[PDB]
Amino acid sequence: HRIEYAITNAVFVKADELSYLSFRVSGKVIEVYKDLGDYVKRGEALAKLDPTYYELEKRTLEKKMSALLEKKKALEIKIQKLEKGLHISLSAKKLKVESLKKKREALREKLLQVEEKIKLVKLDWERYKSLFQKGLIPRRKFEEVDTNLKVLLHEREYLEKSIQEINTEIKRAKKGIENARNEFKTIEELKKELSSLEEEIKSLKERIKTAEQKIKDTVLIAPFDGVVAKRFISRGDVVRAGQPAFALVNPESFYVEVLLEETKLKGVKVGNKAYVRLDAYPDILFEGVVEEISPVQRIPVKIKITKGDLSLLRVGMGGEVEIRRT
Ligand SMILES: [Mg+2]
Repeated sequence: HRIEYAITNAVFVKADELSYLSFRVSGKVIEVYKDLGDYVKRGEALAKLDPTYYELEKRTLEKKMSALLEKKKALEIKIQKLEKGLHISLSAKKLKVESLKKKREALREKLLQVEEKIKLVKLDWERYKSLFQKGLIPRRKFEEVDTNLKVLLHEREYLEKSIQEINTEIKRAKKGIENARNEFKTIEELKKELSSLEEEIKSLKERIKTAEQKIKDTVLIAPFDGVVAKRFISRGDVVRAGQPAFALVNPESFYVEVLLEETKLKGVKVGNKAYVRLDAYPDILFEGVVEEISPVQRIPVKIKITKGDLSLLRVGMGGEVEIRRT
């Protein structure tokens, strides 16, 4: 027909790089949104699994979650009720030490004044004694001093027994303070449990987060723009994680493969123009160059596409092809 053009009807649309899609979890397919031949946009849902199980699993965890928030606050009350069972309780024993210590400092000063007087009257006593021995004073004057000294002396150790008695009671109130140091130590023992509870919560929020992933993974969405080259699954099939559900072809992957009789290969060569008419698309002329030639006896020639709507091609399409001789 034309010696400028090798013409052939042995043409196959093929795909170099396709990708297999899978669910990241296992389950029962319940819906198929896309089929063999569909063009799909990155993000589209292709198919969906029954999620009830993964949703139960999540909510089984949300039960146990609120059952650990009904303990966290249960003994956040308990530990803040023992924390005020010692604050108003210690501030009271503190004032009855700051009240005994002032009541004591009142005595220790009246005791000092009395000890002042006793110092003087002791001297008078010594003197008046010596003067009575020598006949230089009446006895009336010396015993007068003597019984004054007796008064001061037993109004003294009245003050000082009234001191060692207000000092043992103080020491007792001060031991009672040490008991509350064992109180807060048992509170901190109760507190080594609160942080081990919100540590069981920290890891539960994580198990939840992971369950919500499994639930989200029940919808198979498309990782890139492409056309569905194969569909391996049907409604009601049980699939496994990572098991192929579709094959997706990157439209840039498409090429035409031509099986050329060796005879009509005369002037054909890598780089040469080529022209493809697929039966599926009468009103479109795909266009390309000869990418490579492999070493009734036909030779496979690979054609790279350079003009025409790639999103329209399907693996397996036939038609007619003209290659330019040189
Ligand atoms: Mg034809």
